[PDB]
Amino acid sequence: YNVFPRTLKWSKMNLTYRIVNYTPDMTHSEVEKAFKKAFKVWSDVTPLNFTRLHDGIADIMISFGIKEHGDFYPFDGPSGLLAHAFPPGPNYGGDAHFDDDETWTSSSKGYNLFLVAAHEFGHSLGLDHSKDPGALMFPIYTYKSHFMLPDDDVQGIQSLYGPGDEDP
Ligand SMILES: COc1cccc(CNC(=O)c2nc3sccc3c(=O)[nH]2)c1
Ligand SMILES: [Ca+2]
Ligand SMILES: [Ca+2]
Ligand code: NA
Ligand SMILES: [Zn+2]
Ligand SMILES: [Zn+2]
Repeated sequence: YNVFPRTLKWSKMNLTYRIVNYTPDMTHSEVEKAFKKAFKVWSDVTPLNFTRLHDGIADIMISFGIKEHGDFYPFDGPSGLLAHAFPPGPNYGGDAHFDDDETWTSSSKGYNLFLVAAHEFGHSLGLDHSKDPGALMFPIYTYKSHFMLPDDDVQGIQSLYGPGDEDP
């Protein structure tokens, strides 16, 4: 027999993602680099592996949309809600949606796509919000060079998946 696991988490270390569509605001290359870097934030401190799929069904389906886009969490035009992601599980579980009424960037202007993606993928992997105002998983977006994952987020993600190689 098997009872349900104690916490919501992926039951496998190999996860896939798919960039289903793209924002007008950035090049395909810029978007791909931002998401790759965002996944690496989490794979660096766990035993998780992320593989990109070009088509078909991936664990983490990524998309840009506006207003009603196929779930119970419609976006709201410019400002307000920015993005959301579902916790680990089947179907919409793990998926990450970005409001394409926001301005997405690879700079300090608008919303930095890498930074928001890194936060969203935290939710995709099973982290809820943190009370630490310096944490990646803090509820409110603020945005320097060279990103470093704060310790609160490292402890959180490692409570779910372990550290993987502690010196890779
Ligand atoms: C959609 O809600 C979101 C989206 C993204 C981030 C957040 C909250 N986290 C931050 O804003 C943040 N974390 C870190 S971790 C190292 C630097 C920084 C930084 O410059 N900002 C909330
Ligand atoms: Ca919005
Ligand atoms: Ca999914
Ligand atoms: Na946009
Ligand atoms: Zn959505
Ligand atoms: Zn959040």
